[PDB]
Amino acid sequence: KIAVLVVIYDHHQRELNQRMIDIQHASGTHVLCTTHIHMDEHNCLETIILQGNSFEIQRLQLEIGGLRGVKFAKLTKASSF
Amino acid sequence: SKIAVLVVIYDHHQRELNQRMIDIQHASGTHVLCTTHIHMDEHNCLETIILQGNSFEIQRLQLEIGGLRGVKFAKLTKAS
Amino acid sequence: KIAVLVVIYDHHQRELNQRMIDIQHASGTHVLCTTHIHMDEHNCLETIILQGNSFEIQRLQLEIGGLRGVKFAKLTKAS
Amino acid sequence: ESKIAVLVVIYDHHQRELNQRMIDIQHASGTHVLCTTHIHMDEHNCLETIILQGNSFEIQRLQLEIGGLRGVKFAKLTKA
Ligand code: NI
Ligand code: NI
Ligand code: NI
Ligand code: NI
Repeated sequence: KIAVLVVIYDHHQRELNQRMIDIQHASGTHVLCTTHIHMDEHNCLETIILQGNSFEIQRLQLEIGGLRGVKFAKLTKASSF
Repeated sequence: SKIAVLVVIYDHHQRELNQRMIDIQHASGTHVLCTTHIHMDEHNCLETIILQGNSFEIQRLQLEIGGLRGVKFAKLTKAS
Repeated sequence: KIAVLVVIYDHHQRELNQRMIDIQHASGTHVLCTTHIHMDEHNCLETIILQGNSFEIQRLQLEIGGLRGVKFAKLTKAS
Repeated sequence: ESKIAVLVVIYDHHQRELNQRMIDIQHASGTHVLCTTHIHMDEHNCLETIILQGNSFEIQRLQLEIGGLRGVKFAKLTKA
């Protein structure tokens, strides 16, 4: 079910956005959309909203967080009434 | 003055709700940098609210929003 | 097919965001997501991304642009 | 002075170099990108809405540069 992955990454790191986008189109999760803002000169905050099973999400998190330049990849997950 | 995301799911039919949050956030003295809304279905929205301020005002905004009639879910993510 | 509605609205106007949300859930179009930023003290910029047929989109535009406080609602459409 | 605009792009993310090139064009641009939202339409198509801010010439120009790129399928500018 539905979740948000909050990522903070470098900015100065190159081909990182390209590699993140690559991962998401690849992922078995359905990534509804991602928003990015500029945190400061050196840092970027990106909020990914996705749907899927708990393995596919957990995997997509380890994948992104594993990229070099991704400083931080926390995950919020919600299930139901 | 740190940054955090606030993930909320709520029923948009609880009238008063949406505007009340807008009011709580203006009051807050945390600035909402930007926000992304997803209309999940007839009765459920997901907002991700990227915001910035002192860590007490952020702690508080969650405290306030989470308890509102019509808010089903509200988790805060600190950038630290 | 896919499109984006860029809306600039008041901010000081009340129950406007609540009325916008209401419309979209309502719309026959499928609204994928909407992002808002603060433009200044008095103005808000909201970018709605939606999928649907050209009548449903054209309707959703007129509906939103009609609301009081919506200063401006341009539309981008792609085949 | 310094106006605001949204730039809607559709592009193929498999054209490697493309994404990074746009990041570069925008840094150079001397328009500051306030924020941006990306939707993965399918295997080969992304839609970015890029909210940005700067002098109307630099904006004009960013469209002009981005629109022409190998891999960009669509690029329309909306002035505020
Ligand atoms: Ni506000
Ligand atoms: Ni909604
Ligand atoms: Ni940048
Ligand atoms: Ni994409």
